[PDB]
Amino acid sequence: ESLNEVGYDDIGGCRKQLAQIKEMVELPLRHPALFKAIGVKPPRGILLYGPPGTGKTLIARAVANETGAFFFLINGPEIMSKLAGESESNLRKAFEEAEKNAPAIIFIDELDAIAPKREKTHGEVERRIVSQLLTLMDGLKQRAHVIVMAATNRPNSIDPALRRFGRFDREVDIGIPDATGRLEILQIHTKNMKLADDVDLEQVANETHGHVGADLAALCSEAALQAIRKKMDLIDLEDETIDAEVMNSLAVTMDDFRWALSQSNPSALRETVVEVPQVTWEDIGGLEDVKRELQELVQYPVEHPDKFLKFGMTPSKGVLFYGPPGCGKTLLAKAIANECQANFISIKGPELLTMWFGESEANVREIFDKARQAAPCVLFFDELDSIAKARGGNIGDGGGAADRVINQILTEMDGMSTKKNVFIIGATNRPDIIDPAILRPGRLDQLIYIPLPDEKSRVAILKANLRKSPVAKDVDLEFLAKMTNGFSGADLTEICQRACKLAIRESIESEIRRERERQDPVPEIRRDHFEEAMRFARRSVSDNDIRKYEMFAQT
Amino acid sequence: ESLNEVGYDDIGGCRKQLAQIKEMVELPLRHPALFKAIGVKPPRGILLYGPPGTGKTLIARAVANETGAFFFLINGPEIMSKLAGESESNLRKAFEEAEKNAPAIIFIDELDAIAPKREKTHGEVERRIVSQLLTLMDGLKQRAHVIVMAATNRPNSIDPALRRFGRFDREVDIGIPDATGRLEILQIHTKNMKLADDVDLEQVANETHGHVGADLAALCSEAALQAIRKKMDLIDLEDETIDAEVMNSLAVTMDDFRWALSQSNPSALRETVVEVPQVTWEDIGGLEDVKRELQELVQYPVEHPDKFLKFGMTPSKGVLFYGPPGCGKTLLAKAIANECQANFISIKGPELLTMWFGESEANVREIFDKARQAAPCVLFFDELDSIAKARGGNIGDGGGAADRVINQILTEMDGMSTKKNVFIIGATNRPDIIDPAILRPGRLDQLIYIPLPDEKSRVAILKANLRKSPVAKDVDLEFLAKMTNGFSGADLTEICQRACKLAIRESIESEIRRERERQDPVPEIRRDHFEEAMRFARRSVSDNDIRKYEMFAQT
Ligand SMILES: C[C@@H]1CN(C(=O)Cn2ncc(-c3cc(F)c(OCc4nnc(SC5CCCCC5)n4-c4cccnc4)cc3F)n2)C[C@H](C)O1
Ligand SMILES: C[C@@H]1CN(C(=O)Cn2ncc(-c3cc(F)c(OCc4nnc(SC5CCCCC5)n4-c4cccnc4)cc3F)n2)C[C@H](C)O1
Ligand SMILES: Nc1ncnc2c1ncn2[C@@H]1O[C@H](COP(=O)(O)OP(=O)(O)O)[C@@H](O)[C@H]1O
Ligand SMILES: Nc1ncnc2c1ncn2[C@@H]1O[C@H](COP(=O)(O)OP(=O)(O)O)[C@@H](O)[C@H]1O
Ligand SMILES: Nc1ncnc2c1ncn2[C@@H]1O[C@H](COP(=O)(O)OP(=O)(O)O)[C@@H](O)[C@H]1O
Ligand SMILES: Nc1ncnc2c1ncn2[C@@H]1O[C@H](COP(=O)(O)OP(=O)(O)O)[C@@H](O)[C@H]1O
Repeated sequence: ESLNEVGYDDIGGCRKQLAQIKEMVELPLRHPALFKAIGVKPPRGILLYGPPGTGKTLIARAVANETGAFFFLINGPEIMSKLAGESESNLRKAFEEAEKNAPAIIFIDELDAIAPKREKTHGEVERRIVSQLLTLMDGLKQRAHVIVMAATNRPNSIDPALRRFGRFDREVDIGIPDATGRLEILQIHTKNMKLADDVDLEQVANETHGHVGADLAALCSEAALQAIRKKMDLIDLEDETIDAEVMNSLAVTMDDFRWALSQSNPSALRETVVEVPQVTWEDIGGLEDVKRELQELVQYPVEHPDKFLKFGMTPSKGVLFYGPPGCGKTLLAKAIANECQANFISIKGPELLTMWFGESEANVREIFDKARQAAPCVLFFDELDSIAKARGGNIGDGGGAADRVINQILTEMDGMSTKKNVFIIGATNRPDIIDPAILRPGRLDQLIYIPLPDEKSRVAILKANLRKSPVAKDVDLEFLAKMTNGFSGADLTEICQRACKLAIRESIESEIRRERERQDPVPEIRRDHFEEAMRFARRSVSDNDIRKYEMFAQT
Repeated sequence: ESLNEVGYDDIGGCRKQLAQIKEMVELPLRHPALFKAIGVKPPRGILLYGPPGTGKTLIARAVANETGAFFFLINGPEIMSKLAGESESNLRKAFEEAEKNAPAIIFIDELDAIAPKREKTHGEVERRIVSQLLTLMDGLKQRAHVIVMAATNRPNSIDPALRRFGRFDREVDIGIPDATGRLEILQIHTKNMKLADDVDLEQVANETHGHVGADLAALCSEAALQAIRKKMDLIDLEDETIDAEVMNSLAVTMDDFRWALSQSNPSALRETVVEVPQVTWEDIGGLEDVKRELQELVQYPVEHPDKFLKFGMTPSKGVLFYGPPGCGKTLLAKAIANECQANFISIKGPELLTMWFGESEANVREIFDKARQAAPCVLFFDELDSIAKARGGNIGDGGGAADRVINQILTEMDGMSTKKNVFIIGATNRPDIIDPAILRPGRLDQLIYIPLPDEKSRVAILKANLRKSPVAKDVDLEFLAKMTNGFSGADLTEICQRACKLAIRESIESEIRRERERQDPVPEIRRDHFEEAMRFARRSVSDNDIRKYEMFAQT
């Protein structure tokens, strides 16, 4: 029991949301004698939600065991899997036992089974359970201490009748650990194990992009199992290989981790992921003027709210970055979030276009909701033009300047204009085609013209992109940028990448030669590799698009 | 019990509808001895409806406890959650007990559960309950006093068989508290609590736009809990921190309220909200001629109905404001409602276009119904052009001058021509593209040409928009407007906003400088800021659109 027990230390990598859950159900359970009636009624509707496997059960077990309670697990498909007439009996038994003990936490796991969407529970026998749960929750009002948590996979699957007020109304999120938190999950899941040095858990966490909770645990599991396999030749003692002699002389190495990290851990979950971006303004060369104009709207108004009130001005929410493709718009919108700690819930052009092509416009209403429950966040809708481009060309050419997605967005953004925590960044590459209504007061107002990087900006961005990689001495990333006068951002980066390719070849080539001669030559990128890469370099976004975007500078 | 009891004072912020409910079920319950047969049969079908959480249960408890009765709560999903054969037994038991006592109110909460739409209750066992309820209601006819209220989330979810006459036929609304009523809800929910001064509940209510009832209660709850948290360092006495010494020295501050107001109260409900607008004709500079022509049709005909009868003229319902984009059309239609107390149920262009793109034309029939139950109201359909614009350009270009939304509107408006309380204001920005049938007698008739603000109008509107904000002395908003001769409304406002931005920077900049020098400079907007803002100012709606709209002046 104690070997795999739970606590506030076992749960790791998700502290922002664990803080909310704790502070919700730790003060009214550790110090409930004040009863909260001196203040307000305590929470009674916690509805932890997240993708299958994120620590939802572990979080509840930690918040229960740590703050002494009477955790009574009511695993979802076990009250609905006990014939007819016994589901209600078991629910009432569990809740009456919970209230019998003064402190209590009732963790209804997989609430989608007990309480699905009401239009999907055709069977009436499965509907009596939902209604009984609703009435029992209503009866929990003013009952001693019956704080009840739920473990729905997604909050939209639960019956809305449960998600009202008095019932579940404290919907907290438990998102996918983006980075630097999944490393913590791996640390807690590996402290009992033996890491055989060279185990850069930081790199393992950085590589995993989508793995949630038990998936990272299974990654570590397969790493340990691969360590065992590599000794299988030494463990091949059919009788008694189980002896500790061939066991304790084992520990996971970097390659053992990698084998499962890349190949044998295909299981993963992909979706809109809230993430505190790692890129910083130091990583963005140039763009000083916009860097200043992007502080007047998201860092200064929040740092001095009183000044924006006495004078009187609704802060301009909804900057609409418009510039040549690949000019740091995404990098800028991630670095701003890095400055002011926030969640960069991005919605790229493919994700927006999938709803117009698939006619699934309702999903948009969830995106903003995901932003509503992840505040303070950013809503970098990238390539708003995509829907109109698919519809045709200039001025649509297949109808008007509207669509089935950016029209719903025009309503959700208006609704979110009340929320004073969520910025709505748009990054249309071609601005003369977006719906004009997304440029009106209240909605997206400010138009920051991310310019084509100027020569100084080219030098700065080339230096920034050549930071994590060796750059050598005579490379001279000063005149190298001067040869480029209209290159559009990424392309310059590509050049650098191309160099790091056109260079690495030589290295690895020499490497194989070092093998033939056996039967590192200037690792840093030399000017020869950069010249060879520039030999095939393209000025993406011809001057036509540059002057077209300048044509939108009139607005 | 008495601590959280209910009465006509506990319910607050919704008095217009509470008045109807009271007057319906207060005279036939407090003085029923006349039996109403001396007059007419009393109401027997109250069907309180509103978004989940608005005081629906509190309103019933107030109207029951205050006017002594026998409130017998029949919470929806508790008669349908008691096996088979006991639902009808419980309903009959409750109603027979209600009639046993002379006075009685039966508050069927969440009627959607007991009585859903008949096409969604596939299970027959859930259909016997609806039919039993219908028959029992029919038997309540001439029964002593069995006034029965319902708490459906939305009246369309209930079976129409219940909404007929003799059965539920007194469908009253309980809408989202718009403003100045939610402040009252907060006051009632905070009187027992301690507001630590500086708690501008007016501002808190003004900020919340969509919060309903229990959501504002939860806002206050989280404010109090945050006040407790801020003392957590002082409340950190694991043994006996519950002592009143560390409690009574607490009270909610402005920042504690704000933390939940902006960040930690994401829960909210958004929909078409009936609201008595706050903008007044004093806030609209210029537009005198239309201000007079907009009194001949909504204030004079209702102030002197007899004159419009003897002479003989159906008052022209359906003004169709047509002018350059952003020229006070919405402001005018809100100020008119502010003058004659009404409900400004607005339907913006995105909300109209969402039905054409989504092919959900039936929803229109609800909008007018929402207007029918919110009379006297206004129906400011903004940007009727939007649907045609999405369909193409001039004269449609993708077919005819019709559509799937403005065609249904052409029928609902004809049906509503009988209702002598609801004005139907249209605000198409481009008028040469709306369906011609919306310009015919009976339907929208009058065409008020909101003109491009003239120089005097520019001065007036600039002065009005610079009212809530400091304006200084030498700013001289007289020649400042003279430099603008074709600016279209909002743009001038934007200039002012731009100034209040281009000014505030300096202030906050000086502020941070005041910090560096430590290791307000002319707060009022100076002419320098206005000049800088005008340096980047655009004449929205070029003269082409002006002369195009003048081309529609021929009609
Ligand atoms: C009668 C009344 C009077 N009345 C007024 O007089 C006007 N008024 N009174 C108060 C404000 C106000 C509004 C804000 F929205 C705000 O922002 C705080 C904030 N917190 N976190 C972030 S995001 C942060 C940065 C990046 C994203 C992730 C983290 N922001 C932020 C900053 C800038 C823009 N958008 C959000 C602060 C404010 F003071 N306006 C109101 C009404 C018209 O009528
Ligand atoms: C044989 C018969 C003879 N016959 C007639 O001879 C003609 N006739 N007899 C009576 C009327 C009449 C009609 C009205 F519609 C009316 O309006 C009252 C009203 N109350 N509230 C508001 S809205 C108010 C303002 C803003 C919105 C929110 C609050 N209005 C209002 C005002 C102006 C326009 N629309 C509604 C008053 C009337 F007298 N016409 C009728 C028939 C053809 O055949
Ligand atoms: N955030 C986390 N921290 C530590 N362990 C986790 C986390 N998330 C998931 N796990 C691991 O995944 C397993 C199952 O957790 P989870 O799937 O969240 O609960 P449930 O299976 O009840 O949904 C546990 O054994 C736990 O060790
Ligand atoms: N300082 C910088 N300025 C501009 N671009 C940069 C900078 N640093 C890196 N980049 C590159 O610019 C690209 C930006 O692409 P992005 O603007 O997101 O494209 P899109 O706007 O089409 O989504 C990135 O792929 C990144 O590699
Ligand atoms: N108009 C209102 N005035 C005062 N309190 C309200 C109002 N609306 C909601 N509430 C609060 O919300 C809680 C639940 O009310 P409500 O949701 O309307 O009833 P029900 O939960 O039966 O639908 C109550 O405790 C009450 O204090
Ligand atoms: N007195 C006034 N006259 C004209 N416009 C004003 C006045 N006062 C404020 N405004 C501004 O004019 C705008 C009106 O926009 P609106 O006509 O609703 O646009 P649309 O017609 O496209 O819906 C508002 O945003 C408001 O800020």
